[PDB]
Amino acid sequence: KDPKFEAAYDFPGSGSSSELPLKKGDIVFISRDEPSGWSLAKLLDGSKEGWVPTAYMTPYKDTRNTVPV
Repeated sequence: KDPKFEAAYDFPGSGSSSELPLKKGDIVFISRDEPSGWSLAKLLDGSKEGWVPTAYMTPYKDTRNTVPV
């Protein structure tokens, strides 16, 4: 995996084991991005993995602040 993405849309899925259902605002790792328009997502705690619509995933950024750590 390793880059983080945020869900910009709910993805309820269709109840397929191959999917990873997400709510808007969910943050996941993405390991793959396929031309079919699907991305392979993994929950941050490693506990589940599955495909999600690439369309729905946007690069995660923690805060809008330019405050340094």
